[PDB]
Amino acid sequence: TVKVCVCGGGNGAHTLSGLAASRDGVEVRVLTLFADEAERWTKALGADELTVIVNEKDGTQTEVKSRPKVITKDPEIAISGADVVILTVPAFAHEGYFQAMAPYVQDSALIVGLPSQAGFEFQCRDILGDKAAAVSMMSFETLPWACRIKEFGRKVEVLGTKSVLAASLIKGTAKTVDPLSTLQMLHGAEPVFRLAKHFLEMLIMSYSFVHPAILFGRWGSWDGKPVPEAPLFYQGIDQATADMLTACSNECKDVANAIMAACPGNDLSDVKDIYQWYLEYYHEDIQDDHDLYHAITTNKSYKGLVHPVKAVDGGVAPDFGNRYLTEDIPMGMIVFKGVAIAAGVAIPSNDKLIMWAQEKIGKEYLVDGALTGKDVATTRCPQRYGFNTLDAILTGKKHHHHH
Ligand SMILES: NC(=O)c1ccc[n+]([C@@H]2O[C@H](COP(=O)([O-])OP(=O)(O)OC[C@H]3O[C@@H](n4cnc5c(N)ncnc54)[C@H](O)[C@@H]3O)[C@@H](O)[C@H]2O)c1
Repeated sequence: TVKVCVCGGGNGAHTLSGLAASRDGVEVRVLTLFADEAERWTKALGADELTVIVNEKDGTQTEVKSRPKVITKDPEIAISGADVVILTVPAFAHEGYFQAMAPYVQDSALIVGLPSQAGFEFQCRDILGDKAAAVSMMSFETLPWACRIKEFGRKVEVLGTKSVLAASLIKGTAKTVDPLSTLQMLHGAEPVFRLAKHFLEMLIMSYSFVHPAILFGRWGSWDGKPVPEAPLFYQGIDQATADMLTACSNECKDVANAIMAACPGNDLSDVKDIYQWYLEYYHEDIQDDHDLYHAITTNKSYKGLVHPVKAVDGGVAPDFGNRYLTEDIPMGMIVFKGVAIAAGVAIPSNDKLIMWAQEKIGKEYLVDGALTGKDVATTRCPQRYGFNTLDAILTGKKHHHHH
């Protein structure tokens, strides 16, 4: 019997729990720490089965029904004896789960982020301590499905599923269950999983600069006058915004080349141009592909998507404060900046977007080119935990002097 613990209670947690518990020879436990969310789930389900509805390529639908072993808020019941532990939640909630699992997790456990976002490995090392050198750490690029809850604790719907997906791995001293084949078994036929070359490859290929750049391109020098309706979002960019994206992508390459030269034996060669990425994955949907401006604006998958807005005098105005900036900056752009400082590489285009975005949400992280901001302790940069060198970033070990 393979024992699995799922952490969370949203769209992603509903889908994963239902599919995994339907497999022969698997036992599933659910843990959530958001007030009394676990008691609410148990009461709504009762004696019935959980249902997952899957939309197929034909136009037909398939139903899956199962029942988990236990749903609780107690970490002693959920974590003890588990072979795999998987986190599927927004990034600001990760700190709480690492603290709760610490006294109960076994040496041979496999810890997975689905999705991890940026700074996942640094945080795990700080909280678990010496134990972090025994276990293994696995990080995925994004969520496997597009999904939404229909009825709390009872029903969830899958709108689509990716064809392929990739993940990185750091191995410890203890022997675990095989990472690639075990994860494939839980999900089914699709998506087909593969392994990436390095964990720092996965970190920077996040392209954290994308959404902040699109918002800056349209509202950067706004005078304060309203518009008739909500304008297009990806398909509404200008040539100047396209040149901004190219410059930020070039800076990602400069950082990767500097690490390989200073620390031989670390393979970061699969880090690529953003223009190369678009043509490899979106080829069937693009009408005209001769440059980056035409590749984005003529993409069929971006049809009809608009900016977030709100009602004002004589029209509409941009609505800030959702999650485009509150997650992508402290859990993304700021982490990349910390790595660049340690390598000694300047990044002027990335710096400009950071200073503008932090002011719009009322926070402070970067001051005069240094990480000394008022809210610096709420980020995931390596310097926050005391990892100040490239050797410390790679291994997790700190240097000591001798008299
Ligand atoms: N759902 C999708 O179609 C989709 C697609 C691609 C990527 N993603 C990404 O995957 C991640 C997870 O997606 P999701 O839709 O499952 O998230 P979600 O919004 O549905 O998750 C909500 C859950 O998070 C926890 N939570 C929320 N606020 C909390 C707080 N104040 N304190 C403590 N816990 C709190 C609760 O347990 C809650 O049930 C997100 O980062 C999202 O951007 C989602």
